[PDB]
Amino acid sequence: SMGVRKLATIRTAGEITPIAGAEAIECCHVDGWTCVIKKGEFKQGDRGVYFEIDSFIKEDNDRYPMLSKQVIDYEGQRGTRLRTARLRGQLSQGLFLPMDRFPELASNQVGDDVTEILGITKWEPPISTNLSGEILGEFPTFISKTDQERVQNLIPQIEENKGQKFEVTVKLDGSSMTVYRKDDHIGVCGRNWELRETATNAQWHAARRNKMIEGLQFLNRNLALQGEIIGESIQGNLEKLKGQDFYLFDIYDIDKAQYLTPIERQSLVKQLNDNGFTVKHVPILDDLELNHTAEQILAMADGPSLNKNVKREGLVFKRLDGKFSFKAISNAYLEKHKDR
Ligand SMILES: *P(=O)(O)OC[C@H]1O[C@@H](n2cnc3c(N)ncnc32)[C@H](O)[C@@H]1O
Repeated sequence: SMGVRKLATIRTAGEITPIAGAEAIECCHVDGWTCVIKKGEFKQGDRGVYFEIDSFIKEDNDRYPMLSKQVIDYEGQRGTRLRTARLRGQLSQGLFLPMDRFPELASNQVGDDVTEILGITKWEPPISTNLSGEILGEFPTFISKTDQERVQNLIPQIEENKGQKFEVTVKLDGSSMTVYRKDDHIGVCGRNWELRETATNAQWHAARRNKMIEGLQFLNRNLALQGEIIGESIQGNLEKLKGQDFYLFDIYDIDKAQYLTPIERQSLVKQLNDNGFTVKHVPILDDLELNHTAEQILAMADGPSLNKNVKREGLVFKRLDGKFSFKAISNAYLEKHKDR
């Protein structure tokens, strides 16, 4: 899992490759991403500011004239959402602009996060109805949130983890949910807040339904069960479920401030099942021994979801020690689902 989303960072041009039939543009590789650029705007090795997909860029026709026709209103401001595109057949994701367009970054170094100085914020799809409830309090500071870094941003890490084994799970398109025990308190959280129980709150309903609160009372340990709530009325319901349900993907050990490993998590899920508490888990694929490029990893992401008749969002890879994870989102999914 991870820190702040570095939406805009100083990165380096990698290989530049022609786009057949399109002499005014070319393909720039930037880490594990491919970005269409104007012909000659970069050469291999040049630095630039790379803005990832899901960046929302406030309207400014001087700095960002290439975005001018894509301006929308979003959370009260005018600007452009960057999203996946496919131009002269070339997949294109993000925006890469030369350093000389940013005189205020004259003193910066390759790798720097420039999101805040450039005023970039994150676009997200709208939240689903009964997933915001009354707030009890902050997302607990003693539990990690569930964000995962992208494979495209991890090129040296993927190389450094050659030979290491990963649990591979299907990435479900829902909302992150955490149900935890800390001493005398059991709480249910969404992605960012701890929620109050009401008749209408979806997370609480899913936690009562699968007896996972009872399961935590049984284990008698300070643990956060983290998973995806999916189903009807949640993010278009890709799985075509009836009703909603929680699918575990991680367990956080609150007292040790660490995740359980995949084998430790499997064992505890088995113990819960063995004692009548059936908490469902995200689909687990074959463990992978890593010996792969980012491209090769991305090529794995499309495939069957929980519902084997639909094409999945992607995959999450969790190293067997529980200390290194990342996501590989299916670019076919991003192409199909323009609201993603
Ligand atoms: P996505 O781009 O929303 O990034 C991380 C979130 O994915 C959710 N999630 C769904 N399925 C999984 C699996 N299999 N492993 C871990 N995380 C999963 C979480 O809500 C993350 O916050």
